[PDB]
Amino acid sequence: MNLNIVPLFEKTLSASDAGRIGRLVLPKACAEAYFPPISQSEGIPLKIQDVRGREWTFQFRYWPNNNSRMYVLEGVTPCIQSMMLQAGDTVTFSRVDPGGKLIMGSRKAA
DNA sequence: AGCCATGCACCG
DNA sequence: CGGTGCATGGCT
Repeated sequence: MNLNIVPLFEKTLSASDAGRIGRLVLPKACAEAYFPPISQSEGIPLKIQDVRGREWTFQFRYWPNNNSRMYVLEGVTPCIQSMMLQAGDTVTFSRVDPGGKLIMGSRKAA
């Protein structure tokens, strides 16, 4: 089977996602559908490569939130400013199949 | 019902 | 006392 880019989901950056804290909140449904299942709040390192070949390492983890969870990527600040993104800009998460290799890209708000 | 943007306590 | 880890509240 030939390689194919398959889009997974996107996140429109909030002020919190794009600012000094360096944590991006992932939509819960998307994180649970498409990223690796994680059982422990601490999470796992997650490697995601962009079209310019840069491989970014995030920590994919969650926060307990009432009896539920919020999922986040920690360590996103180098990625966000290397791409000149701000609040309102969009990050796209995709996969290369077969393989399931995670990739990403972004676009500026209209 | 409960996501998710952001507030905020407290631990080191 | 700055950041981590979670709480709180706007919103649908």
